[PDB]
Amino acid sequence: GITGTWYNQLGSTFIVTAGADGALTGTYESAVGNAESRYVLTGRYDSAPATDGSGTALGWTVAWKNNYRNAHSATTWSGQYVGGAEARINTQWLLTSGTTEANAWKSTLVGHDTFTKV
Amino acid sequence: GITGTWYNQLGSTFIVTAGADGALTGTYESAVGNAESRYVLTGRYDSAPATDGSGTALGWTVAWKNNYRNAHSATTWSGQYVGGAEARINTQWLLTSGTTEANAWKSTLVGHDTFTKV
Amino acid sequence: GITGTWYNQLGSTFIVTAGADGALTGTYESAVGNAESRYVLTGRYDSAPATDGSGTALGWTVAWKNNYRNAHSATTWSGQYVGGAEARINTQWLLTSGTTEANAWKSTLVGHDTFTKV
Amino acid sequence: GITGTWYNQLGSTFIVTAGADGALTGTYESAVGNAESRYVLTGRYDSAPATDGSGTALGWTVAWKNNYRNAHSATTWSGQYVGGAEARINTQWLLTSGTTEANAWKSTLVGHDTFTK
Ligand SMILES: O=C(O)CCCC[C@@H]1SC[C@@H]2NC(=O)N[C@@H]21
Ligand SMILES: O=C(O)CCCC[C@@H]1SC[C@@H]2NC(=O)N[C@@H]21
Ligand SMILES: O=C(O)CCCC[C@@H]1SC[C@@H]2NC(=O)N[C@@H]21
Ligand SMILES: O=C(O)CCCC[C@@H]1SC[C@@H]2NC(=O)N[C@@H]21
Repeated sequence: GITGTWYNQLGSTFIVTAGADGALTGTYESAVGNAESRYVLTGRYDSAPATDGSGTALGWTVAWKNNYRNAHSATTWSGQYVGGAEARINTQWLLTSGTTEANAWKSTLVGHDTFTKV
Repeated sequence: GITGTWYNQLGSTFIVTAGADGALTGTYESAVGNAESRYVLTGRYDSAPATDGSGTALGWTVAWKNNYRNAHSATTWSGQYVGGAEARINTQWLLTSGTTEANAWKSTLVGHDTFTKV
Repeated sequence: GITGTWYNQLGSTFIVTAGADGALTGTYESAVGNAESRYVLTGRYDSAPATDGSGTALGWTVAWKNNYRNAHSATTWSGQYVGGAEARINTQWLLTSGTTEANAWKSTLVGHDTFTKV
Repeated sequence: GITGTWYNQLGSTFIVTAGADGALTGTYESAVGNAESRYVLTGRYDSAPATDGSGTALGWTVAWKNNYRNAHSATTWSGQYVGGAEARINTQWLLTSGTTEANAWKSTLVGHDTFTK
């Protein structure tokens, strides 16, 4: 259900595998920001969700360090998978950048991403 | 610096190992919410941080299912590791429940946790 | 043209008046949660925005108490007015409920609402 | 008990009076950021909170423009007042900047402020 290739509205690409385990491993590619190429991601999801039509809860993290670049920052996404004719993953995310502590008040960005199968 | 046992203001236990590749592995134990004993965590962090006194960006995830129970939910922490007088990890987090499409507007909580080694 | 009647994706109604001194006044009606009928709102906005195509920052608050019910909660919306063809207000919101000390960790929901005039 | 002068962990000064209609009005002076002097704030609070000892739900907004500068931003604070000897106002905030559509994804900062007397 979750395993496969997913696209968000910014055009980043998300490529995951869900292990029978509860694990999320894959790579991420961002259309925007101080990013170039694919980054390692990792996460967890509910491998035994409710069968009432409720969504499947999950999350993952990306640190923006790869051989190409280091933005000194990390994003985590927290959301739920929703199956159907139009499967979706609706998410909210937090992007934190390393700042000195005098500038810590401005270290974190928030937003939302929606990923679809097409 | 990062690897070790951390406690937050809530009394939760964050047992983390920082692998040289930027991986975070370990185990989380919450003293609040619909949870008991240890849950698997995974995450990532900036393995080559900045030297200007800036802190170290990181993030991780817990999906709240183990051998004893399943809350059908997931939490992600995003924040930064700061050295100094005493070590600390400052985070903001997002916690999403699996819900129906109708209840999704109230699926996600937000907070901030401060982890220290005491 | 912030002044006017808007709706979001839940079907709630946002009726506003934007002052020349930079004030926002009006009523809010929600289609979901612990609410019925109209509620007072108040906010501020940038009265002298940038003319470089940037949107106009604004924000407002609703305390969910009127003559018919009281949910012991307040929602603040923070976002911007996008002028043009399809005028929209894009927001992110924080909904805080009054809680006991026990429950403060779970006091605050985060989400996002999109308002249009259609 | 919300009325008066409050300071947060950043050294900023919040001067506010709470109206009997659940109105919040006053002044904010930020110790940090693209700011100088005072700014008008306005917001709302639960004027009949739960008598179980729950905190008092509130929020306010500051747009960062005065006669000295205009930062083209607005912050909203959402939180609860908690009375008693260590009275506090515990908040989470959203700081949104005017952006072009291409940079909307990074328009909004999130933080937390604890105000104390
Ligand atoms: O630090 C950087 O600028 C790189 C971060 C990548 C941009 C973000 S992560 C949240 C949002 N969703 C995306 O697909 N891209 C942006
Ligand atoms: O669904 C549940 O109730 C279990 C989630 C655990 C509660 C949270 S996660 C954020 C915060 N930090 C903690 O240590 N515990 C709570
Ligand atoms: O349930 C409450 O505590 C009061 C009603 C809250 C309604 C919320 S505010 C965010 C979202 N957008 C809406 O139009 N309604 C909900
Ligand atoms: O830089 C700007 O855009 C205007 C100043 C913003 C200051 C912020 S608002 C949240 C936080 N709390 C404070 O007291 N100051 C900062």
